[PDB]
Amino acid sequence: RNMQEKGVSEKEILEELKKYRSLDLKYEDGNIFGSMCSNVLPITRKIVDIFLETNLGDPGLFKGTKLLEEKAVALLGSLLNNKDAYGHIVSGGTEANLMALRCIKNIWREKRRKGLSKNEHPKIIVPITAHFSFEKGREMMDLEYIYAPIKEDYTIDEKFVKDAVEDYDVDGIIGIAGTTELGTIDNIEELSKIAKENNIYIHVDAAFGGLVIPFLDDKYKKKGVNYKFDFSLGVDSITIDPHAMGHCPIPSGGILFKDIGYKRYLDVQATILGTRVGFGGACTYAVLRYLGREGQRKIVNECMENTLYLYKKLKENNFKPVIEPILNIVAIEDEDYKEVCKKLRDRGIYVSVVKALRIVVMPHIKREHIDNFIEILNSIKR
Amino acid sequence: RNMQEKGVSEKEILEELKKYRSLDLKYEDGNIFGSMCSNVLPITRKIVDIFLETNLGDPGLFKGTKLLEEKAVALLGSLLNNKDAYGHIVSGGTEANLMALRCIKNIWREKRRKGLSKNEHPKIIVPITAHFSFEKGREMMDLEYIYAPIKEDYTIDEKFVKDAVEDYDVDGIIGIAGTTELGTIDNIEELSKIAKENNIYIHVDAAFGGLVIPFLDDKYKKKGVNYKFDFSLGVDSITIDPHAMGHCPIPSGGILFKDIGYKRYLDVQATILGTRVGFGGACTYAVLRYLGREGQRKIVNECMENTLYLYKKLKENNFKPVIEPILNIVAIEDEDYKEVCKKLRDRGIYVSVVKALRIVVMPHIKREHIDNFIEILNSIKR
Ligand SMILES: CC1=C(O)/C(=C\N=C/Cc2ccc(O)cc2)C(COP(=O)(O)O)=CN1
Ligand SMILES: CC1=C(O)/C(=C\N=C/Cc2ccc(O)cc2)C(COP(=O)(O)O)=CN1
Repeated sequence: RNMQEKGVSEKEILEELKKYRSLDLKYEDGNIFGSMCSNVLPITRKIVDIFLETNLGDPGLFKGTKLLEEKAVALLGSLLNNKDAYGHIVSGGTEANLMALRCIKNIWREKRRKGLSKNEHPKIIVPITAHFSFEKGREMMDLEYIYAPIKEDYTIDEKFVKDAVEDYDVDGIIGIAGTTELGTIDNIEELSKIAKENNIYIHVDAAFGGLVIPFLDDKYKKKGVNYKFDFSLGVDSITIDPHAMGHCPIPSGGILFKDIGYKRYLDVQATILGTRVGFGGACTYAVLRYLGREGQRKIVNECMENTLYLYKKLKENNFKPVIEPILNIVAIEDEDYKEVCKKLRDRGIYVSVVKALRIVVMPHIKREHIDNFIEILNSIKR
Repeated sequence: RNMQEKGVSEKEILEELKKYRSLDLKYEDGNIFGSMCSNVLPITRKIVDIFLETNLGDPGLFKGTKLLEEKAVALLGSLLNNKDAYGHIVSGGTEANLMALRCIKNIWREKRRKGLSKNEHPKIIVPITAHFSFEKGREMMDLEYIYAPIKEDYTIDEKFVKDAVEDYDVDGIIGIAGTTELGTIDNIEELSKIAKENNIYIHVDAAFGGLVIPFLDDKYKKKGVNYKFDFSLGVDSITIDPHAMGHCPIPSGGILFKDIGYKRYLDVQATILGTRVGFGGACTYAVLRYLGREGQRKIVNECMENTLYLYKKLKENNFKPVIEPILNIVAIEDEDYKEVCKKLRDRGIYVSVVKALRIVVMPHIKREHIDNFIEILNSIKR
């Protein structure tokens, strides 16, 4: 508990907080196997402190922090082969996807006002592998989704999309570059061709994959898998999150549009949030500058090294991975996955739960953690 | 800016960032007069550091940080006279208002599914003084707003609301406890009576006022103004933001519902955001514990002292305040307000822009800043 009249000392409240923090898991401890967040680059702690008292909801008061957001967006745009990208460092991939959906809906609204659409709601083709943020957008914005099926490799069925675009009036297409559950990559090149030929907005959700795919060594690329996903394909927008594989503190999400022409369709401030952090843009810019491509490549392929190590140890121990990994994500088929996940928790191993256990090999997962995991899983299986 | 192959040193990137930060204004410098954010309580810098690598989007991994969010919500609920409040420490007042609107809409949706509503969209009574986040919600969620007029004192016209509820089928009422432009307080007691008698959900936007009104000394209360706004009136939800007058770092917004029965109407995670900070809840709990009611009362009435000082100096210098201040907000009538605001900027004074200059007397505004402001404004007026 209740609000009290008298205050307490700093030592008292800090000691209480540290007691609660001790109940948390920590990324570096070998417990967390199912998270797409990880330890932040240590330099970001100083940056957060420097920029803590900024607010990109009032950029007129923080001109330098606003310039750093623009520079962060420019570095992401350059990474994605688009020097003219218009975008924002937002709160996460959810706000980024919601902003893309707002844009899609407002393009549709303009058509409706001219009589150029028989759809009473925007009609959007969305693969069934789409992240839950897309359901939040549908539920809030009254969108109609045409759920696209996936093929045997768990990527979107491009022929279905092409057929649906022929039959139906379609207002948007979603493709995923690094799905949440398995890390697979939709055929963005074909989707973008369908979209361009039919004048349909295409959004690429690269929340996770956007900071992984551009850095993959050829050893980890698979024949037949297409890795192109960015603005070189002419897509309309891309979600890409520094607080996932960019080692930046939450909140650091990213939404990039092809050019500034898209800004007018975000009119109602283009972000959903009002008051909002300035340190996300500063950290995004600084981490990408500090690492350069070489530093991020090292981290990404270190994760891929450990991902393929985990995949190999799984098969050696007669476990069945859902797929050979595409990104730093592996899933283990298990009919008793719910109970096995709970047994793993009791032994200090936290995976996520497709009837499978899901492991995200973030930079905090080392070979010793994978060895420990296999030992505990073997033991659980009798 | 362009992405580079080679990284740069920490000294290089920190020096670049500090150069951009030097272009920002800082709260403590006597420049910022129109912001509802201010300096954070210094202890929160340590808390941010401790909880930087947490994520309340995956609370199963951070049980202690999640408990601290629940305790933060409980302290706010206790402040608002509701020990059973269900709520979240979200990204800000915008997400908080959007979540209340989602709840209103889902209550309406349940009625529509039963044939209990002739409204094709939720119909919500909203005063014309409402914050822009309400327009974001209307635009995203396809809500129908009945804009309520305001009286001569700039508070919502309760008779209009009562008449509209008699004539129309209404799905929600919004009342504001501390408006953005003038800091006035709607007659929540009467609105809540109308709402309860007609079975209408009522949301109170106390984003700013929620951490001011409960701490006002009687000297600053005005005869005829009602200051009751919280769950003692039986309202359904209240937005209240620690990163406004709670001295907590962004992002620290708050949304409290009357009880846990409201959670089911937030189903599609109840927050809009997915991955999200854990330090907002930790800071909210710790700042309120560290200060206690006595510490927040001191700060609030210090701001009110300087607010009434500013109001007195304005009248002494023949300026016309829009209203005698209710909260720590004063607005100066000026036909040339746009040009005067620009002239003030050129002289280092940043107000916001009702045909008036708006000053928010946050804790960083001291008597010397108000004296400086009057001198510059006098000088500008020839
Ligand atoms: C493809 C895609 C995603 O996998 C995704 C998040 N995914 C996973 C978010 C997560 C992170 C850590 C953790 O412990 C649990 C979950 C989002 C939303 O991104 P967010 O708002 O930053 O969470 C969009 N697209
Ligand atoms: C009554 C009400 C508000 O005045 C409000 C914000 N108000 C002002 C936000 C602001 C803060 C600092 C600044 O420099 C400029 C603007 C919000 C939204 O709160 P937010 O998402 O935390 O910005 C809701 N209701």
